[PDB]
Amino acid sequence: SHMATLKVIGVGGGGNNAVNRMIDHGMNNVEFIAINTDGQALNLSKAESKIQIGEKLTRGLGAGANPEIGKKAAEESREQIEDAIQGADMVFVTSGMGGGTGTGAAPVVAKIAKEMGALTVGVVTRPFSFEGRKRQTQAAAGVEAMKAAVDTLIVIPNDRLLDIVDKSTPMMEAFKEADNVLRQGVQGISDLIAVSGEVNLDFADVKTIMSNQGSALMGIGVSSGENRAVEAAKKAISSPLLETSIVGAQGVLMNITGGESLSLFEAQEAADIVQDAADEDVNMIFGTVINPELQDEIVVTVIATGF
Ligand SMILES: Nc1nc2c(ncn2[C@@H]2O[C@H](COP(=O)(O)OP(=O)(O)O)[C@@H](O)[C@H]2O)c(=O)[nH]1
Ligand SMILES: [K+]
Repeated sequence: SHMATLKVIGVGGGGNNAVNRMIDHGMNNVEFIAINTDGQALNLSKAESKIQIGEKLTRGLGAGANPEIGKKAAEESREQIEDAIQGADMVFVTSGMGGGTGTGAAPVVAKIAKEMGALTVGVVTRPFSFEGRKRQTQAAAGVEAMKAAVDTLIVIPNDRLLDIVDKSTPMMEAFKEADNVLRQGVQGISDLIAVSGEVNLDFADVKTIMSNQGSALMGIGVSSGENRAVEAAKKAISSPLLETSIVGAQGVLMNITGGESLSLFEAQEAADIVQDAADEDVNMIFGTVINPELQDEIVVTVIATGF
């Protein structure tokens, strides 16, 4: 009966990069919106919906690292941003904090989306330490503004990308690894909404776990063979890229997809991995999907909140 309208919105350079790479990767049933002050970057966006903000302010340039320009640009294009969001049931706002457009404009976009009734998730990066202390301080203020404007917020410190590269990894490949946090969180929700589960979870459970919560973790894990349930759950909660780990979570939506071999015992093992790692008494919302096209693969999806 109900089919949730999901929109992913990139705000600023880094956010629009993410959107372009997610669109290249292929993702259906999601509307993408690109928002920027910088008209040069926007002309190259792959998104179906493009909103140039603050053209009277910047004359079509970026914000020159000034968050106040990004914020005033978003406020002045409020109506345009509302028109783009209208109809959304859920909005993901992604941006790199520390510059001028994303720092300043991404919390305004998030606010508008929450004010229109949408479940609003932010997925933002913090700058590398090598970008300097001022960039980090501006980013921190952006992160705080984002937290005040979203239902849930996922922060990716870009320094963590230095933990997963070797000395030759291309920068673009490291950036794709961070893109995965948003992409797989969105796909997980889209999949949860679209399939009926044998123990069914739907968009109302997502709203319950995510609405007005603060920090979150969104993770997916796939494994096969022996101990697949424990291994997939461990993968779902363990990302080296997250500021907010699973430790401390007090609400968890956990969906397990498997073939007809999916055992009750391994569903409990998987739930216990999450609960034990949270180190809290977790209020779990537990789902199960039987996909017979799967043989030996099991997929664990986790959304964690209540920190
Ligand atoms: N992970 C990642 N970080 C980015 C990317 N682009 C920019 N950043 C980071 O985002 C911050 C803000 O840059 P940018 O989004 O281009 O600035 P803005 O357009 O003024 O908001 C930078 O300081 C970098 O830390 C990207 O594609 N991926
Ligand atoms: K469902």
